[PDB]
Amino acid sequence: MQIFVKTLTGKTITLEVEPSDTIENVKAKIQDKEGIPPDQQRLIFAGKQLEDGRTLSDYNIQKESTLHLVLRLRGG
Amino acid sequence: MQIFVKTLTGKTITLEVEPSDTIENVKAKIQDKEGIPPDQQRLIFAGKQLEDGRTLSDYNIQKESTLHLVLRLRG
Repeated sequence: MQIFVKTLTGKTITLEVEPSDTIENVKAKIQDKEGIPPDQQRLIFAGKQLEDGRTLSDYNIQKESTLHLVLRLRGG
Repeated sequence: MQIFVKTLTGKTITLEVEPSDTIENVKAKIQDKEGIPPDQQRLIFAGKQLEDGRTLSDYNIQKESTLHLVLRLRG
């Protein structure tokens, strides 16, 4: 399925994912696409920062959903 | 000064803050108003997660700015 991953600064990308993908797996796809290290990524859905070892299905993330990506880097 | 705190798929509130307030101080004000424990709050500006020991002025957060709030639950 496709999801959208959007920053709060208005940048949107699409990703191909499966319900059984972990949030960590999604971070790995974002790193492949955009170069951002997983430790610098925080993914958000339903107002909550998502736990890395849980899956998209665990969070009831549906096709065409938007996840938000927040960056985390010391001094930024 | 007044700032807004918006939770991503939830509510918007106002807060009264000072430029010298630390992010930890702002979390405390959100707890006073909303009951959310500070350790579970993550505040966001310019697309990134803010750090507890830095102040609003450190990020050039000014009057009528918006901070986004997301929740990081206990384990």
